[PDB]
Amino acid sequence: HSRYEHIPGPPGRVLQDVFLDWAKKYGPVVRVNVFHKTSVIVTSPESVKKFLMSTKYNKDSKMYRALQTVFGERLFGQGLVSECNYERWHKQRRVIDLAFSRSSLVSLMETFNEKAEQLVEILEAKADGQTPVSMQDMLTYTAMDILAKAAFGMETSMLLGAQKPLSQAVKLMLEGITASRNKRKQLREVRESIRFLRQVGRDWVQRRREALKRGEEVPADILTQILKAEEGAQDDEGLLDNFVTFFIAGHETSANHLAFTVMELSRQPEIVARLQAEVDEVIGSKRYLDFEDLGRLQYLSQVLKESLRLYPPAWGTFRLLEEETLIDGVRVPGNTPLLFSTYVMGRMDTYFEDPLTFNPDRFGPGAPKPRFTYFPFSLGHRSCIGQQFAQMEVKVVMAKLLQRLEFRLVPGQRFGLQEQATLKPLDPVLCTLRPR
Ligand code: HEM
Ligand SMILES: O=C(C1CCN(c2cncnc2-c2ccc(F)cc2)CC1)N1CC(F)C1
Repeated sequence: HSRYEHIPGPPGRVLQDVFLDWAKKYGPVVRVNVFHKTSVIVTSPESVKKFLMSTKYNKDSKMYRALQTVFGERLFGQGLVSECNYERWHKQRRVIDLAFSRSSLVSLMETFNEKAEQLVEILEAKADGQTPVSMQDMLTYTAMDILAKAAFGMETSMLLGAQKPLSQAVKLMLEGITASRNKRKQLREVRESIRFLRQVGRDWVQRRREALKRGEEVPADILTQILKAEEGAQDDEGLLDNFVTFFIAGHETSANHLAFTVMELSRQPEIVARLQAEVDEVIGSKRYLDFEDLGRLQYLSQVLKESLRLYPPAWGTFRLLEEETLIDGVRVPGNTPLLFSTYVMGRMDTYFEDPLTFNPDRFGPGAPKPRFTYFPFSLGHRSCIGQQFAQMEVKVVMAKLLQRLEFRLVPGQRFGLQEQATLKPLDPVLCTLRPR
């Protein structure tokens, strides 16, 4: 008699689609196997509210092992995403929060604008209606160049075709996370890629420390606060865990969200005409979007919320259930990982009418707000520290694309998903482009 046997469950697609099928068939508490562990997927809004909105429930560290270390190489270690002890998390969260204040983020608008403008100019030169362009690749290069400058004061210049070894290292590390949760050459390429990313942190931290000593210019950035959180530490391993955490987390989900949005909008010509009209009316001929302009792009804000409902790059989270608890009529044993999924809840007709329809008007003013059914940045104390940074950067990039260019998805390109650390388009989002 297995400890989970009594829980309801089974006797371009991802595992999350299988979980969706099972939540619909077996109800709000279902036993699954994920990251090699038995867990329970909990899909009632009452459960999302109870477990995400209380500091009583902490993240289940077992479900973060493949971010902490891959194939025996330390990756994110005990950085801000993967630290599951409340007190150790809270200390670093409150120091790093200062880099995400309103004043800190408004000062990044110049960087967001400059990299968005550079992308647009590169794309405008290819806008012949014939040359295929990977929007997944171009949006990833743009997100990387933004993050490296905004967070670290470094110029990666991926939009100029630079840092190819770094681009390969990130790709192989993301494949390593995926393989670890589900040979000789794979192990070697993944392990060397993780060590490369930590050595980039060593190199960049040494550059920052030399700049501070020589009395050169250093703007207050995320790296300032990562350093501050480690003041008086025994070694640099905590520093490098947060360096790699922010270097990867600060670009990959943003790129995924951009690529999903461009992909979906390629089959939504009326919505695109509305977004083009909105950018035309709000920013006009301006080459630079001001902070005050972002809040005026209200239809774009709704489109991006709807993109996250259907295509959340980070599908959810886990909490550790410490004691046996009744969850929606089901007895869940103590020491169980509870899986929460914004991907699954977003596709359930219980929670969203016509869930596969892309309808920005779900997020219109005076529309009833989703109540614990929608959480692409999670909820509660472990919600995304980067949520407003991401929302600002992606609005800037999308507004500049919409101002200047028309995109058509190359026929044959698919709308399917893949999972490698995060959810992202299976295909490269190959488009042809024309100037507006
Ligand atoms: C559209 C883009 C993004 C999405 C969808 C997203 C999503 C999420 C989600 C779902 C979580 C909770 C993860 C968990 O419970 O294990 C999270 C946490 C986090 N994200 Fe993001 N994120 C985005 C952008 C960013 C950016 C831009 C940064 C950094 C600049 C970032 C850094 C982090 C960190 C460090 C955490 C851990 C926060 C904590 O536990 O205190 N994210 N994000
Ligand atoms: O692994 C994950 C998530 C992966 C996405 N995370 C991010 C959050 N915000 C920005 N970026 C990321 C990022 C991107 C690339 C990456 F390799 C790791 C992290 C949050 C954690 N778990 C949640 C549990 F179910 C296990």
